[PDB]
Amino acid sequence: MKEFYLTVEQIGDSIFERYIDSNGRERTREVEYKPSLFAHCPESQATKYFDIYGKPCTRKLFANMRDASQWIKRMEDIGLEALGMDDFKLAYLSDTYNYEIKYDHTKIRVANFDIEVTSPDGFPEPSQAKHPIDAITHYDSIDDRFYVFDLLNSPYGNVEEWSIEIAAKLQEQGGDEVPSEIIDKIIYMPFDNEKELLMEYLNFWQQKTPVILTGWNVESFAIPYVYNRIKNIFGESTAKRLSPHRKTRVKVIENMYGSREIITLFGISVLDYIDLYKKFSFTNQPSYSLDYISEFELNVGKLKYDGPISKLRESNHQRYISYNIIAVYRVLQIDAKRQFINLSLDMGYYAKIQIQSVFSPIKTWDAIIFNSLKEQNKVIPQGRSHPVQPYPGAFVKEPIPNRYKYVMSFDLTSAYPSIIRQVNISPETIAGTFKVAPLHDYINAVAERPSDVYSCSPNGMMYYKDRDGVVPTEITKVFNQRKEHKGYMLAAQRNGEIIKEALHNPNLSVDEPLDVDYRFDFSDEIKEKIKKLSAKSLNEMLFRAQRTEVAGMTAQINRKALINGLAGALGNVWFRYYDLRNATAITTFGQMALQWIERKVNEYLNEVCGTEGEAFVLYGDTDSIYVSADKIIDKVGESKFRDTNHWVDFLDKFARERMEPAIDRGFREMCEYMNNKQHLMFMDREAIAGPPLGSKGIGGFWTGKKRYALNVWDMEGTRYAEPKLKIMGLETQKSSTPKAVQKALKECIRRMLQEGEESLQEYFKEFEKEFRQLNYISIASVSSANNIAKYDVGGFPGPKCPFHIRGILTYNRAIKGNIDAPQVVEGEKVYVLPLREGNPFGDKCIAWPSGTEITDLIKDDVLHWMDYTVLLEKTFIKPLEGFTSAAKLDYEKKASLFDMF
DNA sequence: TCGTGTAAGCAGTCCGCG
DNA sequence: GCGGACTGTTTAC
Ligand SMILES: [Ca+2]
Ligand SMILES: [Ca+2]
Ligand SMILES: [Ca+2]
Ligand SMILES: [Ca+2]
Ligand SMILES: [Ca+2]
Repeated sequence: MKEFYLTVEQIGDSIFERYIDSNGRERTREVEYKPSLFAHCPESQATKYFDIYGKPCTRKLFANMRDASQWIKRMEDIGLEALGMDDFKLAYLSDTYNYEIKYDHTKIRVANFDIEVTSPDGFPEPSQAKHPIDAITHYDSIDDRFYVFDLLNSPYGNVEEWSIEIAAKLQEQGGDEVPSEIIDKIIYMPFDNEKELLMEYLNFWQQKTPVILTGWNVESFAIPYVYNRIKNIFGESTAKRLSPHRKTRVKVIENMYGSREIITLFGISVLDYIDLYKKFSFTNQPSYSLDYISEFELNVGKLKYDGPISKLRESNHQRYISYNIIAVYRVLQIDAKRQFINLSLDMGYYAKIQIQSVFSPIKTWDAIIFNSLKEQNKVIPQGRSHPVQPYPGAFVKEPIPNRYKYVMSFDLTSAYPSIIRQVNISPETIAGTFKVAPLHDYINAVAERPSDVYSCSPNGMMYYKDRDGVVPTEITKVFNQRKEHKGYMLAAQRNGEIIKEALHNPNLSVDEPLDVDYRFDFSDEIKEKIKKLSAKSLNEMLFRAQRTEVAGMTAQINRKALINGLAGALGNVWFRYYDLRNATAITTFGQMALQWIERKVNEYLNEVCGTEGEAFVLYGDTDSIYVSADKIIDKVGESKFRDTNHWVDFLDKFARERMEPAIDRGFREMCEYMNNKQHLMFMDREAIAGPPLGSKGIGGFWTGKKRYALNVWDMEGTRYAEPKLKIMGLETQKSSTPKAVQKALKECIRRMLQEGEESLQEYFKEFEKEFRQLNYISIASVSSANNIAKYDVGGFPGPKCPFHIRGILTYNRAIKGNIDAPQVVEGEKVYVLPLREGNPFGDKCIAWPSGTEITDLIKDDVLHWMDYTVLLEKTFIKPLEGFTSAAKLDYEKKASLFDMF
């Protein structure tokens, strides 16, 4: 095999590198890497090294890495640019793995771990680590074993060994229901005392040193607790054995208000799954507890126990230990599904960065562009300081709030990355400027043509056309990767809908699921077999199709996120290629593109409908248009359609064979007008939306910008078995809206769009009648809670105190002098409920940590003083009034003359 | 919430508006 | 009672 790195570190003048050698063995080595940096030099001087603008450079080879750094300082002191990769370990990887890395994940040690720590006096601070570590479960990816380190004796209780036989049994037999598929992979080690546990743990760690280290809040809790606990018992030298190079650094994480500390372990790549999840999942959740995310991702029941976690070990050590092991498995099950670890290795190895740098698109792209330029003996510029400056972004059209019956939407494929490619936007492709006219002149094609030589953006920038810049070139490579995976994602989704259809007529038989690749559209032979399967088989196949789809989604969307990130990075001062001329060239060209194409689509449709000045494009945002298709449908007449799917076929055909050609001609002209390098504005039909044929549903509605709902039948060529609501901005989509409210609002919207006003009124009336019975958590609002100290004035609210913060302050007074009451955590989410007049808590709201039950001390009182009227009015009726007025519709029946009978 | 960007919605506070 | 100015927050792209 080809060799590939695992981890890399600079330590003084040495690179420390852990790698897989040519026989597949893990190795470590210390290299006294002599880095090279660069300086401009005269034209008379012969060299093969040039900067990105074509000016000659001399390479300067240093005796060692500190010399290179001292040189950089001195070049600033002199006031001259010091060129080249100043992150020396990235240059080391480029020199050492000067080819496309083919990695083999089965050789990479991925460690999932979780610890337990019993604490009577509140939350155990990782920086103090004053309490014993009484459980560690550490799963190893190479051994495929869960190693359990169980403390039997501590100051807080002596306990018996955990029993794997009881762990395996059903909850209903008084067992812990530890999944049978992992029971045999458990290797359990009890310990007389903590020192022995820890020492054995460190010995194990040295034998099985993690390359990738993950878990749930391992970076903010587990890793620092273990490091500081060991440090306090045995001293620093011993705690540092968690690093395979014996180097660790207390690293302080800063934000706008406050800071915390983490322990950087040199030669380990820490990928905390909570952060993997926040970056790669594209969800915004009301809670990030493991039980909550587990429930959401896997539909696994919350892990149940009695009494506080501070008493669980002494009351039920059996369950204590089992739940520690299930906690580790849950993360592994989430990864099996989401595949973020797999995604992280792909991007990190593609870029030639430390794997943990996948969290920084700046670092990721700095490494990709560096490696790309180095292949041509080109030398990257020095990073400079820049002051943060605001700059303009996308155009969003003001919609006329209304119902809209038949809608077809279109939007640009990978808009900003395509803009970059089409225009050739790159630091080294800037050719100059031209005198700009107001944007509306370009939009309406009355402005003078910017250039007959260079490719232009309407912000005034001109770019070369003789060659692709490094940014277009590298963004294209990742875009193509993205497109591939999205194809798989969409095929699995289409395959998904075939199985749902078949499930309308499951066969009474015993059989098995077909072994197939869900990333490719099912052949006819597969379609035939499917129609003969049992519901059990079809269902297992569906689950599998959706897993394939999720796998595809992770691969495609985060590649999109990365390429969109590069466009964004051009506007971040820390980016080596920061330049508001290029960031703004992107955004401004997008504004033109959308408004230009709005004009063309309107012109085109007015022509086919024999009209003038009529607006068919009702809305658009950044790179999308929404076309009212009422008149197209009416031109054939609603009577002429067999069923819903028949008019959906007709619009699909119309979009494909009429609209997209018109759109493409419109953009081809724009390309030529802007003299761009290449036509890459591809506006594919997104959604086909409308009411069920012959129903009283309104099909869709807008309330305003970034707020609308569509009843969709076809999405990017996926024909649904059942219609599906696309909803954006509305309260059903926000993590702040109570869970039960999201659900009820969504059903109101479904009835509105599919069934009509009357259906809506029937549901409204019932929801108002019964909502008081809803579980308090299900009807609580949710908010992030920042700056709790700034508004805290003697435990009471200061001036301008946000509502949710008021709730927290109410909570804190209600639980004061209580060591085991859950504390609200600064910067994390809280549930919020309004309180009726004259309640015990002496205020109008109360808030507690989200994803949890409110402590039993005050629960009964909160339930009793809960203000259901205020709650209903703010979270449900207000939004619904918004939806309904916009749609010109009544949620309560108005009086008529028939009332007289 | 350490980690690419801007546009824009909404809830709430404070307070004007004769 | 509703809006503008402002803070805090949370999406849509
Ligand atoms: Ca735990
Ligand atoms: Ca798009
Ligand atoms: Ca069948
Ligand atoms: Ca879009
Ligand atoms: Ca598309």
